[PDB]
This record gives sequence, C-alpha cells and structure tokens, in this order.
Amino acid sequence: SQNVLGGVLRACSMDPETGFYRDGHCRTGPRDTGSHVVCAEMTEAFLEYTKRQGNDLMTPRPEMDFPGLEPGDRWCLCAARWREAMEAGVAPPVVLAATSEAALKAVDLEVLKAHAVD
Ligand SMILES: [Br-]
Ligand SMILES: [Br-]
Repeated sequence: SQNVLGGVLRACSMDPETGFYRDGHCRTGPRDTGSHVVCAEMTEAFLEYTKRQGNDLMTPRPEMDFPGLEPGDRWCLCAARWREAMEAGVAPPVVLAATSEAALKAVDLEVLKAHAVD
C-alpha cells in the first residue's frame, strides 16, 4: 500500500493495534465501507465531537478488537468522520506517512498537510 506522499504506507499504531484489518495500517478494501484510511492522533475535542455525531470511539468493544480510545492514541479513522470534524474545525492531526493514498478521494492533500504532525 502507498501513503498520500507516494511512499510506502507506514504503520499508524501497533498499540493499540489499529486499521480495518487490525494490522496497524490504514489500508482499505471492498469490505471496509467506512474507508479507515486516515491515520490521526486523537484529541479529546475530536473524540467528544465525533461521539456527538454518533461515532463512539471512547467505549471499548473488545468483540471488535476495539479498546476504546484516549487522547494521544493514533488510530485509523474513516475518511468521512475526519472530514466531518474538519468542517467543524475540530479535525485531529494527521500522520501523512501512515495515511493511505485512498484518503485523497475524500480530502485534498493540501488540507491533509495543513493538519499534519509530519
Ligand atoms: Br476487504
Ligand atoms: Br472513525
């Protein structure tokens, strides 16, 4: 897989293990209808906002190998949920090297860069 910069897609998080395929990478495919392609660093603001929008990332769901997130965790977000937060001015920082090029179908690279940690 490739990142938004054209390089090899780096791991987003190995602990907690993230990604739709739970291999730590924000890679996607047919079954990942949510397109978990944006590697972002969680902020309390985003976590609270996205829960208000019906996306609970704080409650653990072990049956989904989901631990419940905390500020500081890096996690592969659905492009749409990151986009929604960006329009609300609360999008969490992006790790470009761990963000799949597929993210470019939802967000412009310049917008991703403006929010990058890297
Ligand atoms: Br798939
Ligand atoms: Br998400």
